[PDB]
Amino acid sequence: GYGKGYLAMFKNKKVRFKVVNSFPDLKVQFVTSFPDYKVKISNSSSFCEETIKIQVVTSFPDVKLQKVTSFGDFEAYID
Repeated sequence: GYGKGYLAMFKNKKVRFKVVNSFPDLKVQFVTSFPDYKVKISNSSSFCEETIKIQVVTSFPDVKLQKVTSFGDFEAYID
């Protein structure tokens, strides 16, 4: 579906990550180093620009994301 550069649209924005097991928009692997993007996980569902379905994987993701508590590329509320 989406590519590695899709999330770049949401720089300093907030999206909603919908966890799925089949037909995701993005296969996502969570890392602690060398990500494609740094993401700040939100506790609020407010002000989400868009719903993106993500499947958590351990190999061959579409994007690698690093959870951070500050200075993220974008925000995400996990559903």
